[PDB]
Order: sequence, then structure tokens, then C-alpha cells
Amino acid sequence: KIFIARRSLLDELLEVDHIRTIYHMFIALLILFILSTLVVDYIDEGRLVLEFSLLSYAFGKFPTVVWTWWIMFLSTFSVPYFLFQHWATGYSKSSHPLIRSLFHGFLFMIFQIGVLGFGPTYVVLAYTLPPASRFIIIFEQIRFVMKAHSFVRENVPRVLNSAKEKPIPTVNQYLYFLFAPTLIYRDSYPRNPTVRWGYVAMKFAQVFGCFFYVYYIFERLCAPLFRNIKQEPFSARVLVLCVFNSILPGVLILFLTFFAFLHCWLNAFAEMLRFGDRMFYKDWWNSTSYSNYYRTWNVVVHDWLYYYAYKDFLWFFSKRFKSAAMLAVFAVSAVVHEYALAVCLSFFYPVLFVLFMFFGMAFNFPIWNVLMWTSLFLGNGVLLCFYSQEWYARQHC
Amino acid sequence: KIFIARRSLLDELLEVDHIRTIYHMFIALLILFILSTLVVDYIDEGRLVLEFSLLSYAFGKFPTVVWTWWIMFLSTFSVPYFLFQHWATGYSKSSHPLIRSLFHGFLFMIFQIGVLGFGPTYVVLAYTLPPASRFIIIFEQIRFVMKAHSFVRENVPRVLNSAKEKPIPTVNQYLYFLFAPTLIYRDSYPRNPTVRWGYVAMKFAQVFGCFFYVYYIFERLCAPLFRNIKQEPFSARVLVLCVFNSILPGVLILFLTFFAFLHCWLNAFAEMLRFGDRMFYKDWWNSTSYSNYYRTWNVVVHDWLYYYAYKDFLWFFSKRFKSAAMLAVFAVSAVVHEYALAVCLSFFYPVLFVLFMFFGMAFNFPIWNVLMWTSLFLGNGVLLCFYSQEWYARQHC
Ligand SMILES: CC(C)CCC[C@@H](C)[C@H]1CC[C@H]2[C@@H]3CC=C4C[C@@H](O)CC[C@]4(C)[C@H]3CC[C@]12C
Ligand SMILES: CC(C)CCC[C@@H](C)[C@H]1CC[C@H]2[C@@H]3CC=C4C[C@@H](O)CC[C@]4(C)[C@H]3CC[C@]12C
Repeated sequence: KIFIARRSLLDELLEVDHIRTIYHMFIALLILFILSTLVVDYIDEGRLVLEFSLLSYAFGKFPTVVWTWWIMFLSTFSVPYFLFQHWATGYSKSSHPLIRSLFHGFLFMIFQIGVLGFGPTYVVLAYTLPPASRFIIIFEQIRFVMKAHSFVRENVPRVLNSAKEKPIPTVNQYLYFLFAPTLIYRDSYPRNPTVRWGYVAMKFAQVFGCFFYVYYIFERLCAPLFRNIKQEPFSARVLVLCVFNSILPGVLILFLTFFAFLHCWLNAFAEMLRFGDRMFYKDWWNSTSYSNYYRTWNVVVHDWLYYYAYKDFLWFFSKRFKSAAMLAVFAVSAVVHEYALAVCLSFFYPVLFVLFMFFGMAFNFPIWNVLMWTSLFLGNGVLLCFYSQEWYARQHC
Repeated sequence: KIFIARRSLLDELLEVDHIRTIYHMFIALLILFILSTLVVDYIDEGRLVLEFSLLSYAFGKFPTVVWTWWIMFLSTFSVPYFLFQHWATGYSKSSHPLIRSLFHGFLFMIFQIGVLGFGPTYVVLAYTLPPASRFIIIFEQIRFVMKAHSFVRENVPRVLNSAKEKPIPTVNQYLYFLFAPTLIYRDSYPRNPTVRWGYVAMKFAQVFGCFFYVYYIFERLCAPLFRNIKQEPFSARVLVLCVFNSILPGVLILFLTFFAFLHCWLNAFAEMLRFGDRMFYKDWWNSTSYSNYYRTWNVVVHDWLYYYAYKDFLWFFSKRFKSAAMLAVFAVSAVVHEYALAVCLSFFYPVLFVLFMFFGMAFNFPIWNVLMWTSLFLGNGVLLCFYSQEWYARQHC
């Protein structure tokens, strides 16, 4: 993939004053959120505003988290790099490389499935991190395993081709790359001129605001709907009204966390690292088809999945139909998302998996844009509703 | 005022696909509304979907309404026109016109305050129209009295100047004008080429959809929040949570009824009447100042108010400061809106009046755009909350 230096689409679309007043509408809704919250706290407690309880809960064992992420960063920075450095020369010199290459590949596969497959899982399941603090490092586990597989899969064909012709990376560029936003070792060879401290300052400020806005969304919209509403009727009417009323919190979480994470989080970590030289999403809100919607949401994970998984999984399978391969990579993406949600939530019941399959096989056989939006609203509503329902159901009993 | 033939701003802004997908997002939310409504009705009644109860309630005495509007149309079409026709020639010929002009002006003032000031009020308060059916014809009363005053105030200076120089309208152009969307007798002298039947068809279809969308908004968002939630705590927490949770129904009603009424209602009655040769709103969502917001929302009523009331009420008062005149015309607009809401709701407690004065005198002494949006959200929330609270409180006891 070619990395052309165009910015994020929202960063150039947000200067139009209608979208600018959409943004101001959101932050004025945030002002009303904090005002209602402070007023309710001041009328309930009488005084002592600004408690920040649930962020002290969900970010509890933060020293453990930073130590785990530090040893994880050191592991993913040293062990794959040193393993590949040790493998390259021996592959060049040894008499039989067909066995040694398989042996070091087995070493790397027992690392990325042993170290990055148990360590971030064992720390979580043993030291029992709170859900957000376990989610952050299982997301770091996913990011690290994907990035290490990308590193090795871009370096092994390079060494093999240069040895059939008869190119090891440097420590500095890998050290920088595992901090870069992208997920392909092609890397940030196109870079930016200067770190604009005010620009990254306002981007991190927007990250701050969007995170606290998610906090208040869970405080005012997902606390009344989902905290111990258990005068159990087991009614399908109550369930359909939950999946209806939890569309606004669901779709606000969707909009604002897409914005927050992609746009401002990794644009801050783009212009702080001088690699804002790629787009991270096209307009997914404008998709004539659902297959057209797949290619243009979270295009980093899509780039990784499509390129590596799809290309290798069809070139090695040699299937007659590529639609089967597309469904296979969508199934592996569904199981990856389900595993992430299962380890950060500690839950079965993958409504994401069966809902994904249903909305995929139901669209297979501008009115379709309206159907995409109603499917997206109903699916986001049912996803947030059922996952929050399970989470507050085990927290109930 | 000059009427230049530019279209509505939203009709040319809605072709951008981000705003187009905002529109499709709204109509997909409408699809989800009708789906949830039909599913709830089918799980509650077992069968027999598509009842349309509250539209049979609020549009109850529709034959009475159409007869009242027919006699109102005939009155406003004949009596002011014939009165002015009888006055013009006698003003031209009589020896003393200073007494006869005052006499016929008294006739017109006892018509527009006697006929259009009691008839639409007496029919409502005697035959007891349902709230929507009384609202439609008190809005027609306001529209007719404003339009008749505009007609007479554009014709009396014309006749006076032509008689000091020593121009009666035609029946056809007045007959057409009291159907036109605008509220100034300057009229639709600039007109449109052709009635596009498909265009007015889709505009009336959008009127249909927006009205039923308002219906469902009251069915799913203003029915749970406001129908007999009377386990009275009299709590300020419950009141602040009502004024918070009733922002989404309030602001959706605001957006969609602005859209519906102005844009599609009077654009259908523009292109059906071949006078779509004026704008009816600029971007009010983009207002650096609140005084800047006053000039650009519902610019028809603003044109009437500002031009006639402001100009005449300052030229006859000869005040030293025009800010006092602006506050006076804002006070008369506030009392007009309060009277409209009081006759269509049958209620005192003008939270609109005191809230208008508070938000006016609190802004008098892009962050201000955020303050405008938070003020607009909180004010729309408190307005809908308190008016619906009173309406369902007298319906309670
Ligand atoms: C059939 C029914 C449901 C369709 C209703 C469409 C209405 C609600 C949509 C269509 C066009 C939309 C407007 C288009 C432009 C803007 C400017 C933007 O800066 C703020 C939102 C705002 C003001 C939109 C508000 C909602 C809107 C009026
Ligand atoms: C500090 C926090 C509260 C600011 C949050 C801003 C977020 C929620 C705003 C700012 C920019 C906005 C996006 C800008 C562009 C579009 C395209 C439009 O067709 C649909 C809405 C959508 C997708 C907006 C969704 C909401 C959005 C992402």
C-alpha cells in the first residue's frame, strides 16, 4: 500500500461552518451534561462537586497496567527484532535453510501466540484488571500481535527475495514504528515537516474532552437505562423499548468514539510523531452498499485484515471463488472482535458475531443507504443493549 | 424589501452527501420509529396495526375547522378589500379627508380586531376545537391579521401619495396573494416558470412524512416522558432530569418542524403557486451573536415585525435610542407568541415570555456559538418540558 500524505477527512471537513456548528452543538451538549451532572451532585450531596467516581473504578490498577504495557513494549520491541536478526544471517549461511527457517518461524509463532497470546491474557485473568484497564492492554495485545506479524511478514519475503538474489531493519525505525498509528510495516517513510505543539495540544485536549464526554454519556444515558432496571417482567416490549431507547447512547458512543479514537487520538500521535501522512477513514456514513461500507471504516484494521489475511489466505488456499475468501476473512474479523469483547468484558453471548452474520447474509440477497442506516442504528442499539445488559446482569447477580 | 428569486438554503444545501446522509439518517430513524410502533401495537393488541389514534383526537372537529377557515378566507378576502375600495374614491373626492380617513381606519381597526380578533377566538372558545385544530386556525388568524395589516399599510401610503400628487389593487392579485407564503403585500411579482408536479408532489410527501414523524416523536419520546408521570416527588432532581431528557424530543421537534413547516410546507405552496422567488431563512444554526440570530430565523415573521412594527413604532415615537425600540418590538413579538400558545393550549404560565427576557438580558452584558447552542438546548428543553407539563397537568386533574 502507498502512503500518500493527505490528512484526515474530518480535519478538512470540519472547517465548513455547518459541520463546525455540529461540533459546537456537541460540545454545548457536553456543557449541558457537565452542568446537569454538577447540579445533580450539588443537590444530592449538598456540596463537594467534581468526584470522578467511575473513572477511579474503571482505571483502578493503573500501575499494574503501565508495568504490563512496559514489559509488553520491551518484549515486542526486543524478542521479535532479535529473533529476526538471529534468523537472517543463519538463513543466508546454513547449508539447509528449509528446516532452520521453519524452526525460527516456529519460534516466532510460539512467541506471538505464547508471549503476546498469554501474557496480556494471563495478567488480565490473574491480577484482575478493571474492565477499561484490561481493555486498554488487550487492545495493546491485539495491536502488538498485528504489528509484529506485519513486521515479520514484510521482512521475511524481503530476506527470501534478497537471498534468492543472493535488508535487515534498523533499531531506530522499528522503535519509532511500533509507536506510529499505522499497522503496516511499510511505515512512515513519508513524514511531516514539524511537530506543531499547539496543534497536538488541541488534539490531546479533544481526546480529553471526548473521553470525558464518553464518561458523561455513560453517566446520564447508560446509567439510567442499564443500572439495575431489574423489576423483571422479561417482556419483549421492555426489550424492544430498551433496544430503541439505547440507540441514542449507542449512536452517540459510535460517532464520538470513532471521532475521538481515530481522528484525534491517532492524529495527536501522528503529528506528535510527524507521521500524519495517511488517511484513517473515508466517509463511512456515505456508503451505497454494505460491502462498500466494509472497505471504508477503520481503514487501518481493514488494511491489515484485507491485505495480509485475505491475500495470503486466498493465495495459499487457491479457492475457485474469492467470495468464500471474503466471507472467511470477515469471519476471522468477527471472531477477533468477539474475542476482544470477551476478554475485556469477561463474557460469552457474542451478539456481535451472529448479528454481523445476519446483517451480512441479509444484505447479500439511496433507499439502500436508508436501509444501511436503519440496520446500523438497530444493530448498534442491540449490540450496546445486550452487552451492557450482560455486564450489568452479572454485576446484578 | 426586494424579493430576489433565490431558492431555500436547505434545498441547495441538501445535495451535499453528508447532509444527504443526515436526511437519510432521519428518515431511517423514522423507519425505526414506525417499526417499533407497529411491533409494540402488534404485541399489545395481537393484531390490527395502523390505528392512528392521536391524529383522530387532535384533528377532531375538522368540518368545523374547514367551515371556520372558509368564512375567514371569505371575510379577509372581501371585507378589507371592499372597505379599501370604498375608502379610496371618497378620500379622493371628499372636501375634508382628515375625518373620513380616520373613520374608515376605525372601520378597518374594528374589523381586524373585531372580526379577526374575536371570530377565530370565539369559534375556538365556543365550539371547543381540539388543540391542534384550534392551533391551525389561530395560526390562520395571526397570518390573516398580519397579512391584512400588511395589505392596508402598503395601500394607504400609496393612495395618500398618489392623492397628494392628485393605484387600487386588483381582485385577482389579492386573491392570489393571500395564498402566497410571504407576509408582505409587496407580493410575488417575481414568479417561477412552471409548476413542477413531481417537485410539489415530493414536497407535499415530505410534509406528510414530517407531520407523521412529529406524530411518532410525540408517540415514543413525549408520551413516556410526559403522560401521567405523577408519582409526585415535586423534586428539583426530577425537574432537572425532565428538562435534560426532554432536550432530544424538543430539539428534534425544533429541527424537524422548522424544516417541515418552512422549507417543505411553504415551498410546496411556493412552487404550487409559482412564487418560490424568496428565501425564508438563512443559517440560524450559524450565529456568532444572539442579536445576529434574531434576524435569521423565520425571516417572514421577522420581516413583518421588523419592517412594519419597528419602523412605524420608532418613526411615530421618535425615541432617542433605537435599542429601546428593538426591545419593544421583541416584547410585542414575545406577547404575540405567548398569546398564540395561550389560545392554542388554553394556558397561562408564559415560560416563553420570561425565558425570552432572561436569555435576552443575559446575553446583553466561537465560544459564544457554544453558549448560543447550550442556551437554545436548555431553553427549548425547558419550554417543551413546562408547556407539556402544564398541558398534561390539567389533563391529569
Ligand atoms: C421525513 C423527515 C423525517 C425528514 C426530516 C429531515 C430533517 C429533520 C433534516 C433534513 C435536513 C436537516 C438539516 C440540514 C442542515 C443542517 C445544518 C447543520 O449544521 C445542522 C443540522 C441541520 C440544521 C439539519 C437539521 C435536520 C434536518 C432539517
Ligand atoms: C468534545 C466532543 C464532545 C466533540 C465531539 C465531536 C463529534 C461527536 C462530532 C464532530 C465532527 C462530527 C462529524 C462530522 C461529519 C459528519 C458527516 C455527517 O454527514 C454525519 C455526521 C458526522 C459523521 C459528524 C458526527 C459527529 C462528529 C464526529
